[PDB]
Amino acid sequence: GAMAINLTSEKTLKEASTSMAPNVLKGNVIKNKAVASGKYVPFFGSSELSRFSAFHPSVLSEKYQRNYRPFLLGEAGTQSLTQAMVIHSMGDAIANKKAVFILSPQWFVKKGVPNDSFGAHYSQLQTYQWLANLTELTSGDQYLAQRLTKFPVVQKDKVLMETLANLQAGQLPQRSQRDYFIMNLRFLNREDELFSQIGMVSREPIVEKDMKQLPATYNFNELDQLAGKIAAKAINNNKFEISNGFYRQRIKPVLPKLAHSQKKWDYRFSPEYGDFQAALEQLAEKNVDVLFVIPPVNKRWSDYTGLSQDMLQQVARKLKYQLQEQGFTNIADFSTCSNERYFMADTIHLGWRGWLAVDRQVDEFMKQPLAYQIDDRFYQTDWQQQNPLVLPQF
Ligand SMILES: [Cl-]
Ligand SMILES: [Cl-]
Ligand SMILES: [Cl-]
Ligand code: NA
Repeated sequence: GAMAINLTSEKTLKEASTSMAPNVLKGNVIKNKAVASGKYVPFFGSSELSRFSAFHPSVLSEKYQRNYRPFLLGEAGTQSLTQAMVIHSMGDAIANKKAVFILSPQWFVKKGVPNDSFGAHYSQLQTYQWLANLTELTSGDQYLAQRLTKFPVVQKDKVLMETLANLQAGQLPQRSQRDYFIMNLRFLNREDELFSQIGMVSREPIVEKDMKQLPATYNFNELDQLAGKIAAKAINNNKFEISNGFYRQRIKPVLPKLAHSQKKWDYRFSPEYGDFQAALEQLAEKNVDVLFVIPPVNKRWSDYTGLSQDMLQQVARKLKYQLQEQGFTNIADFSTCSNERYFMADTIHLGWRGWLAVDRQVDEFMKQPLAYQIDDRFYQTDWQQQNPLVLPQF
């Protein structure tokens, strides 16, 4: 590629920070440089990150010229296992820095992350890099190996499967296995440099458009009221306070079938609790200070689908126990805000007033001036299947 294509330029990092480009998520050059600079705070999440408005953290941070910008990492289908490898691949770039982790209760389904969701975001670069540089084996490495062998995208990689088998047996990758990954990494790193920007569509034009809606100076109460007025315009074609486009495209054509459709849904038991532990161990190993966010589900929608808000509180209690028990004490739990109007953009994605509330917690967290106690037993099936009614309220 032409030398003028500078993947680490200031403009490139700025443009990529709001793109949610999966090729950047699967790569190393761009995302690692952004986080290593200290100016970009990685936002680990999924599809909710794209719900932009005047009150999205990417817009508020640009409008008021803060000393940091979010770097959105995730999309639909990127859960904890994918993110654990994203975090690990940053290496020392994220060490001793700050991050934001947006949990989705919907991640914690009975069977965990679907095969196609993990496969669609599987990074051979990051996975091969992890195995090539492995010099000391940890329980987290063995848990990652065990989980990866369960997905078809990995099972078709025989050398990888053979290497993951040794990890589970307590052995480092064999010399011939490490050499193999190193051979391929020469191609994978070159392809990262050449192709990681294909399909990148920055949301900077949306940022600059929404900035024109915000006052010149920041005031939460003013913004909170303004978010209600703007939201009220964009949810007027239905009674569930759902965005017009989202509603007419996904809800309206099948509205009768969705009634009571979620009465039996349950997020209390899931392999995702183990995959989430994998991300927590990676963050703790690099001394990353993290703010965790738990969103609600719109009360007006859950009343129609039958999704249990009591069950969602059981899920929050389980997650906050796993966090607090191990030293993760920065938690913005908005799961009790289900009845807050204009909080969500649609059914499950944070919206106008939700992002404003998250933005305040993020901003306060970034101004805050680590005693982690990782417990490997959170990887075990008995925790994945643990009923949270016995847990305390941390
Ligand atoms: Cl501010
Ligand atoms: Cl819309
Ligand atoms: Cl309920
Ligand atoms: Na989500």
